Amino acid sequence: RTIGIIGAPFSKGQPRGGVEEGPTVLRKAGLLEKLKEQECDVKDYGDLPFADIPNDSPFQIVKNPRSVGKASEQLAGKVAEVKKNGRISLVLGGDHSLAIGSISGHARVHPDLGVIWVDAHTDINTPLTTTSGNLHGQPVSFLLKELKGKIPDVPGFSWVTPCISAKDIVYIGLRDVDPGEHYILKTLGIKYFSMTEVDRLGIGKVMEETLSYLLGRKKRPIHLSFDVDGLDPSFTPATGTPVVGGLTYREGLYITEEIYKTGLLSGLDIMEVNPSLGKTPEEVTRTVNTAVAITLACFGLAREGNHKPIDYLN
Amino acid sequence: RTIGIIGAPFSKGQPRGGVEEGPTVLRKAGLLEKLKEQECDVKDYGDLPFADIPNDSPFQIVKNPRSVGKASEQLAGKVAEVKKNGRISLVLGGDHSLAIGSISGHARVHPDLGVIWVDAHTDINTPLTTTSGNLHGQPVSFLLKELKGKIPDVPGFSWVTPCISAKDIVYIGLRDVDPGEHYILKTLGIKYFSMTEVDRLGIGKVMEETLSYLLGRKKRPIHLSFDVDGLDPSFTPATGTPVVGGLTYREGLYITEEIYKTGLLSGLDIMEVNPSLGKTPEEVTRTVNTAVAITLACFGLAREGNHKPIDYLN
Amino acid sequence: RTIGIIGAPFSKGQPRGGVEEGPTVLRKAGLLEKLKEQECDVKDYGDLPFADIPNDSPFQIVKNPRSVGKASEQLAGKVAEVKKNGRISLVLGGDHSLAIGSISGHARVHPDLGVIWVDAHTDINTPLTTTSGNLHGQPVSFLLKELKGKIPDVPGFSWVTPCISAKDIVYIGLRDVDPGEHYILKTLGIKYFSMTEVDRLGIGKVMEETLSYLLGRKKRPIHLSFDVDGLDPSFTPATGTPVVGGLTYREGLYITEEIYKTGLLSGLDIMEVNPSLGKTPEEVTRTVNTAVAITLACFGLAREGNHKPIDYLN
Ligand SMILES: [Mn+2]
Ligand SMILES: [Mn+2]
Ligand SMILES: [Mn+2]
Ligand SMILES: [Mn+2]
Ligand SMILES: [Mn+2]
Ligand SMILES: [Mn+2]
Repeated sequence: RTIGIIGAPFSKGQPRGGVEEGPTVLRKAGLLEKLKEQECDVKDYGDLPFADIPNDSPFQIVKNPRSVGKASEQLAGKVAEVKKNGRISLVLGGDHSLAIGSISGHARVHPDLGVIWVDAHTDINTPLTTTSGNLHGQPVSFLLKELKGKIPDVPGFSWVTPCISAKDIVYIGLRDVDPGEHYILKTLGIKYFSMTEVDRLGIGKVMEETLSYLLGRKKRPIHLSFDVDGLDPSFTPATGTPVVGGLTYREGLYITEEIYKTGLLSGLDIMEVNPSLGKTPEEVTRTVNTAVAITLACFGLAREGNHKPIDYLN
Repeated sequence: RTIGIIGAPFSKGQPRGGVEEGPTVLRKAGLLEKLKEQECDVKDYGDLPFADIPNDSPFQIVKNPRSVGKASEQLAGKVAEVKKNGRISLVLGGDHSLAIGSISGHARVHPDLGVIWVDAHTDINTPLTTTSGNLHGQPVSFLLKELKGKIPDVPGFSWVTPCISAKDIVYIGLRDVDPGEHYILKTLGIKYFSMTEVDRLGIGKVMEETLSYLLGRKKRPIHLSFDVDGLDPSFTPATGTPVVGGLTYREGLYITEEIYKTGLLSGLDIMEVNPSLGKTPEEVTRTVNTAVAITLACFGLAREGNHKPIDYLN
Repeated sequence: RTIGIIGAPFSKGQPRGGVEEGPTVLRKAGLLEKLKEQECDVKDYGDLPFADIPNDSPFQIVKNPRSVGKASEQLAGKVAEVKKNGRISLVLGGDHSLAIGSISGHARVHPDLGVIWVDAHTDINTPLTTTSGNLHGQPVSFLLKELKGKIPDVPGFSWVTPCISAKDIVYIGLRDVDPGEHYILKTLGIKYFSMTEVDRLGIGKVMEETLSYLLGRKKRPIHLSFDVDGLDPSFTPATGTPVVGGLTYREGLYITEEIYKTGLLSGLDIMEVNPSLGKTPEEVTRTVNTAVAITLACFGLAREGNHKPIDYLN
């Protein structure tokens, strides 16, 4: 499939530092090389350089808003470009706040997109319901047309225009949702498979109804925003907000294998890999390796195997 | 939901000491506080004080029978009271022998109850089939009307009257069942989902058929007796009789979330947490944390999230 | 069930040494004793002695072919004998190359056999598609009638006659398949449940369709060739070629419990246990213990429990 890689070494959507190193440790792992060893056409659009914004005091409770805002604005511009170049955007994070710009720029070029949000969290707090103020826990609230009217003018986000409606997104992996978030969920009627539903139905049925839900009326570009804390920390420990009882390694590969097979993946986020937070070097490689695997599955790597259209018996 | 907490610091239904500390480490973990942070009405009926019975030689093979007998008698009285106070009894164990008194006192007030027994073991040995003599491996045999006639008069249990028939109980998680126990199982036609059935059907279908089985003729109070060794030891290692290939963290939360949603939970046992047996401090907290999670799920904590009937967009 | 145990302490189908010790560590674990403690009739046909073949240079890329060839020839003779003695052959490996002789000798006596191949790998490289040259990655290619014509005359395998057609085998657990192998898979239309299919359907449905597929036209002897790397390395780490995201402990017991219940198991391979490769003594026992469990399940040990046709209430 044909890919446009974008490094997004940004961390100020949350408090812990090393998330900005994600694009580095992923590239170090040979992500680009392994993509090419596959059926892949790969163009690297570099690491965005996110100039410091030293004057950035909180807005109400909301932390680093100018910094988060500009980084998303920057990224949105860069995503629209690779989408215009006919390529699937691959955003290497970075904290999940970047999704505001990733999904924003994607939809500039493909407004009909649907979003699959794999995450232990809904990340839909508004600047009024957040308790922490960390913007990586708010991106969805900025993107939703229905929450227009409840999102104050925060410095650095004036460029934003809600691009997705409640019925255009599906959540998978939820297990730590705030009350205001849950209210928003039920109130806007958003489609979700929490860990309970995954337990109930099986990841097979979950993907079936996810894809049917989003693609049923008709085929559309898909945006996969993947928070590695959606997966159990026994798989992705080096991450800021881990929550036990997550998606397994297998379920994570199942999700992305099935998304690959639609042929509709148009944009991908690989978010929240924080090498500084593994308590061992092995925790770091375990996380990075898992994140590479998930990424490769998005672009055709299949556990049953892969072969080119040649005769191998020769 | 509205709860009556009962500490049951008792261990002589089995040989290893620290099970008596379960109510302590659970309370230490903030169980009561977290319950209240939920939708919960919580009354603490204290830790029962179980006076020593120093003269208590075996009855045949059966170990500490007067001690086990009186502790269950004591607890039964205390459970009936909280049930009379209109509250769900929460028994913090303690070894599983206590279930004799827990289910006994429950049924004093609600004789129509049905029992869900989550456990790697059937705990249905009789004083004649047990090999070990440990009474925590016999509670079900004392409660079953059908085994009346096969249960010798053991000192300390004269107060007992079988209160549940074979068709009123379901087992979930079985993976170490003795031969005599298996005989009893097939012979009395008891309903069970062993790990094999959980593997086959999925915990979703298991709960569906469990609840249908017990509630189908008509709605009834449910008694959940939860042996933490039902869950894999990678989740609940600090426990006396661990058996590999158990229920997952997720399956354990699935079970209790579904039991919560019936609105019929009337009595709960949280049993066999033994902090002395974790090989590390982290094994101890891992166990305790898991046991708190399972407990909170029984009383409404949902992985998809929870909110109060207020408008959160304000 | 009635069993014929064969030790096969052979390693030259792959490069790492200690696989030859598998029959030793399994016997050490009390495999024979535990079999007998079950409903089992057990005859030990000893450890085959595999005389050195010091002159054995590669054939093309193919490594140790005379050694691998003779060991399989030897074993095939020994398997046919126990099959003639009316016993289920239990081959204790040893590397998976031995399957050439195991399935070869089995089919001498029961040509209608069907094969269940539990493995992370398809082990179907031919001497022309292998990259490594290790014969433990080629046994299936030697056994398949359809690949007759693509398998050069390799020294030490002149005795071989393909005994199974593509439609007579099922794979379960696949997650590291080469391109040429995948080509062969699709091209010969071989039935497989890769980890993706296991994720999709559940191991319940997988076994249902596996057994239906193979037994549907009519009942037949089953050959189970079990590579312990089919199971996740968190279960079977001491093994040469581990691949993450494998079959669970539970799924492994599910498979063999269901195979047992057909009453048709006629031959079994327990392969690739390498005690030298555990990074701890506990990794070694964890592997060996898992391998014993899987083995016992093949012969009737059930997680729901087992009892003899006697009255246990006495
Ligand atoms: Mn998250
Ligand atoms: Mn997130
Ligand atoms: Mn138990
Ligand atoms: Mn128990
Ligand atoms: Mn293998
Ligand atoms: Mn193999």
